[PDB]
Amino acid sequence: TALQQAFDTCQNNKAAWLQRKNELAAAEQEYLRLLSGEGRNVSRLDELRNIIEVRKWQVNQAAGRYIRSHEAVQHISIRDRLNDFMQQHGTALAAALAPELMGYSELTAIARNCAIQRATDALREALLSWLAKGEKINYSAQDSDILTTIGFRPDVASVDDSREKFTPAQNMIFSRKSAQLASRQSV
Amino acid sequence: TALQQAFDTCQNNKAAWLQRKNELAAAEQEYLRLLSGEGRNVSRLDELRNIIEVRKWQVNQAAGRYIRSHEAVQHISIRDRLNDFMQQHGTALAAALAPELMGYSELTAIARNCAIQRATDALREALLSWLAKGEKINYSAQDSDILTTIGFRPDVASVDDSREKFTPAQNMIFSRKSAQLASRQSV
Repeated sequence: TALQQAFDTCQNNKAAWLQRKNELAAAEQEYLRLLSGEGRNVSRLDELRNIIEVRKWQVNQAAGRYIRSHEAVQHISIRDRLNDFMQQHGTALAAALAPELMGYSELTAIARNCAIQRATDALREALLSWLAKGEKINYSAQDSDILTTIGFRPDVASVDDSREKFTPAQNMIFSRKSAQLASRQSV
Repeated sequence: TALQQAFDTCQNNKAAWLQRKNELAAAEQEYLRLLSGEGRNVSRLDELRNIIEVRKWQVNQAAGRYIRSHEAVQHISIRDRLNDFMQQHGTALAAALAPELMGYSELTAIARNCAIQRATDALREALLSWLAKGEKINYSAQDSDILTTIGFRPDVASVDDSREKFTPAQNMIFSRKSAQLASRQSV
């Protein structure tokens, strides 16, 4: 059920990110409408600037969380598909890559990890040969639906909103401002 | 036919290493027998010591060449078995690994490498799992006899005799010594 929980967590993260962008855009458009108005309302303009910038920070945080969740679910799907395919064809890969992986026993696990490296370079060569052959690759039909829903990569809007970085001090003052925003809107 | 060529190269290299080591053993035995005798043979002792040194250098070079040939033939066997198994199960590999390798041909070199590293380390955890549960490993059916002949690892007499790390100047002066010794034994 790990795949299902990863998938629906990614789904609700996507929904939350869309909602964050929705009221960010709404706040921006009504703020520029207020700017176009004849009313001075200097305090109104300042606190709208505060609202829109904290909403931008919240949108960035939501986009980062969604990107992390998408990466996590993609990694989990890769792990499960590689694992059950590996169980399906363990003997084939074993026979193919044995001359360095034979006789694992224990060997202090220090000669064996460098042997694993000396086998994974060969696996990298295998993938290079496959990819130079250049056939068409499709998703695994066992769990292709969830991967198609989440897509190959996060949307361009997410990465565009996650370009800039924030210092820890900025992060915690932003969290405090978000908490005060929630407190004031609750009342 | 490259695998057979590598196998016969390894065979003749190890035969040359064996003949070098037995010649060195005979030379050292003759030197110690002469030393045990009462004959002065000061110049004879010096030239026998020179023969011992050049035979030791030749044994080291032969052991290094045999180790290199064994590594080369093992790598060739890895490549051949890998190619056969991968032509067998390319579709299965693609289905298992797809969620992280789509559209590589249009990706730039940076994206190329970043995708290759993720493929390699995903295969890394896959191999760690296989090696963790760890069943009994055997040779590939097609090339079992060659692996039996060459062995999983080179003999300890090869590895312990290649730990001198002679400098290049030592290498070429010893080559000159071997050349002049061959010239004078021919006469």
